[PDB]
Amino acid sequence: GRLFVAVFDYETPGIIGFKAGDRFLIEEYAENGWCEAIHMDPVQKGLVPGNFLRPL
Repeated sequence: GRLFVAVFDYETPGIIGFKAGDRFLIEEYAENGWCEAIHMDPVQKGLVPGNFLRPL
């Protein structure tokens, strides 16, 4: 699916933590709640809040 980047920190949240500028591959994006994402920047897959992210 598509490439996203975090525009807000969600360190201290499976659900996964991240920092603004982290990148995600997301197959089913959802602007509300949480979606499945591969996180980069090893490589971890989990749930991330969609509204913390923007398309790249």
